[PDB]
Amino acid sequence: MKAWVLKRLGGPLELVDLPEPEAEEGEVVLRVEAVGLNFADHLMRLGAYLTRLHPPFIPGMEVVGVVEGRRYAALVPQGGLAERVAVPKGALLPLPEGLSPEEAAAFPVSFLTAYLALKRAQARPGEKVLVQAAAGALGTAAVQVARAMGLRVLAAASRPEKLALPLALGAEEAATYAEVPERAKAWGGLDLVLEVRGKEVEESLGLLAHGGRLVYIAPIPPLRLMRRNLAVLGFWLTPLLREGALVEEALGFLLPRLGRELRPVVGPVFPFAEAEAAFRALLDRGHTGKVVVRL
Repeated sequence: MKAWVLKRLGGPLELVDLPEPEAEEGEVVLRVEAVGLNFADHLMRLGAYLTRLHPPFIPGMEVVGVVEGRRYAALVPQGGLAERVAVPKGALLPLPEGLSPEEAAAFPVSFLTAYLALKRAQARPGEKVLVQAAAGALGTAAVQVARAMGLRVLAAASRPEKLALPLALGAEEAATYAEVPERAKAWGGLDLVLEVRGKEVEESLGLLAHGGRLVYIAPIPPLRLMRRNLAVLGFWLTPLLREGALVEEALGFLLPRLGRELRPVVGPVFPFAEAEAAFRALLDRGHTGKVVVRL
């Protein structure tokens, strides 16, 4: 089969022929239709991610494909950018009839991240939440999920031209980063902040109201947190996938809404042949939505 392999960290990808995947006991081989790319994939190629994969390896962790006539979505540790991938039956995610392969590929990581992040910060109906990079994959997903949870959303992005989408998705207000401080004050401070910028985190903390919580998805002075009983929660999706209880709960909330009130935003779609281009699109702040590779 054809597949993209990264032989060296920081190196280029290579289109190669590889042996067909062999499904071990409990696994199925799904023929890939689409692959959703994540910034995490970019960091893994540089060896700068929480998980350190040793080359050579096939990039791609968010896959959508067919198994015996039925389409499923799945999170794999690697092997995405290939014609076929072996996947544990238990990781298979059933999709609603009619969901396109592209929209399905933009769902797993973003929506699970948004929901589990808010769920962990104990977001309650009516609470005020700031969503950054609100026109991106995670952002658009965050706005929709927060809305479904009954939260009041303040979306922020870098350029005015990126604000229409988040506003359309349900945000109460959308603002450029420069104006967030004044909006937070106008809102009486925020209850939650989904931090993806990571730079001046101390500034994000200043936007929080008493009891506020920042989810970290430039050190933090432990004293600014006391005055207002603030909390900073570090977040990393991968380890959470191993917790059946959490997952089941999240899927019990997300799945019945997939294709209905929750509609993953597909961004640039690249053909299999343009894998390198798709990876660069992950770096183009200008793109909106999820970067997807279609086979």
